[PDB]
Amino acid sequence: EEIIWESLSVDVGSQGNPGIVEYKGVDTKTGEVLFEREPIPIGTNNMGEFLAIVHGLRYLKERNSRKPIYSDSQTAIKWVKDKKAKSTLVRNEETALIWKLVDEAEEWLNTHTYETPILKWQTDKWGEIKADYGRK
RNA sequence: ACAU
DNA sequence: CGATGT
Ligand SMILES: [K+]
Ligand SMILES: [K+]
Ligand SMILES: [K+]
Ligand SMILES: [Mg+2]
Ligand SMILES: [Mg+2]
Repeated sequence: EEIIWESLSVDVGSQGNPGIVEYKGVDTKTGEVLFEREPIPIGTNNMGEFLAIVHGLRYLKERNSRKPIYSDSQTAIKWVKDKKAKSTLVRNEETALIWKLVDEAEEWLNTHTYETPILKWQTDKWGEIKADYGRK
């Protein structure tokens, strides 16, 4: 502890897993929604959590912001660190769109630099991350 | 077991 | 109850 309030918080929302995936980023202090991705018809929770972090990195870099990013996803934080999303989701026609976005997110990571700290939101201590969809 |  | 991941 404690919370770094000067930060961006991201989270995925889904209908089914695998299922319809969306994500959003919010100002941790105020909850102001800063970006929201259009729903993707089929994806996994972890793909969406991964895309949300990468989008946050791109959003902050474009704005010359040094704020950290909070995510509640152990998996996606590691995938971003590794620059490699190790998803089990079948690559087929139904999943082509999500897999294109994930491939493109990995590609951006491998062609850009950033100093943004990517931090674990401590749900057990602090409650739900501020970007949560409130579906559970 | 942990995190979603 | 189920699924995605380390
Ligand atoms: K939720
Ligand atoms: K959670
Ligand atoms: K499990
Ligand atoms: Mg989450
Ligand atoms: Mg959530």
